[PDB]
Amino acid sequence: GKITLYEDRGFQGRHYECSSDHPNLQPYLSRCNSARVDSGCRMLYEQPNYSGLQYFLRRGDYADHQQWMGLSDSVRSCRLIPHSGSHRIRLYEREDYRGQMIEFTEDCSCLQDRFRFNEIHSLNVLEGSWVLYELSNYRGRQYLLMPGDYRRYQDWGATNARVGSLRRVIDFS
Repeated sequence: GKITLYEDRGFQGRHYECSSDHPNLQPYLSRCNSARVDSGCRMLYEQPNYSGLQYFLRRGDYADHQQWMGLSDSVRSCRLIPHSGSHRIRLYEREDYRGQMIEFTEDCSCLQDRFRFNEIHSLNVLEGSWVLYELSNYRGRQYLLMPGDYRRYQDWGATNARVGSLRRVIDFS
């Protein structure tokens, strides 16, 4: 579904509508302080080409960048996160799919209660899209994880391997 991004808060000012991924919004927004997500979850990125801080958005009207927990009004690229009927993800202790491992099909608010490691060094997203969080309780930096192979933590754009919680990307009905 469509997302409309607005330069000013409260859905005011210069705006830009897009139906899918966009690697560089710099030409259409110099800043972003509000957004309307019609349907279909989005990940917003502070920097072009899907880097910088990431923020997860389900459908809804966001009148201020703080409504998506944005630390700033920089939105320079965006992904449409594909809907999925099921979710499956394998997490490994070590790089390149080695060490202790654990597989999830549901959300988990404290990874360490279930898996005695503070870090995840590789993972395989078998079905669905997920959001991984630096800390437990869905706190800290956010990382979008779509289907695919992730042999080291850099492959999900993180600067370290800390992971404390994870959630399946599911839009409201």
